[PDB]
Amino acid sequence: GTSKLKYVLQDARFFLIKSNNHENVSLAKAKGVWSTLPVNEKKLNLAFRSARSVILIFSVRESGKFQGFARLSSESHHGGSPIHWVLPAGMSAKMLGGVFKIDWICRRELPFTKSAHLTNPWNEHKPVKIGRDGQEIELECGTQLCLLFPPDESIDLYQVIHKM
Ligand SMILES: CNC(=O)[C@H]1CCNC1
Repeated sequence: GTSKLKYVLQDARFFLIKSNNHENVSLAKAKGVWSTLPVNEKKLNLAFRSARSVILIFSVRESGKFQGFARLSSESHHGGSPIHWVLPAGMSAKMLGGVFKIDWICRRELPFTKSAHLTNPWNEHKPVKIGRDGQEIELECGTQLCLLFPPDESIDLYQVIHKM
């Protein structure tokens, strides 16, 4: 069903996450973590305290798809086991911010061809696929985008609801 998902998404905030490679998204799906540059780390920490759910919607650059979405379960923290992210040419692990814990809500892909009717008011009403890493997605657009993904029957949202 979609009812528990709608409950998790009620009054949530949404952020577009752009990764240069599939390796980082696969790591995030396996380990339940994300890290971003400090400018975006600060925004996500503010958002985490402000709303009952903060949703990250992931897209690998040049893939033509989103790769899933997850909910922040923590603010960023430093000093864990170093995650072996593949950073793009010119980027070093020192340039990253802290580590956020995330709970995946959907690990399934959605092609951009399916979201062409959704525009993001916070990015000049451009199609929601368009945006820099960290672009916030307005509530209605983000809710409808998450509802377009195929259901991920491997995930039980009962375990996310209790953290809210
Ligand atoms: C693992 N973290 C990333 O790949 C971030 C870095 C900047 N945009 C995506």
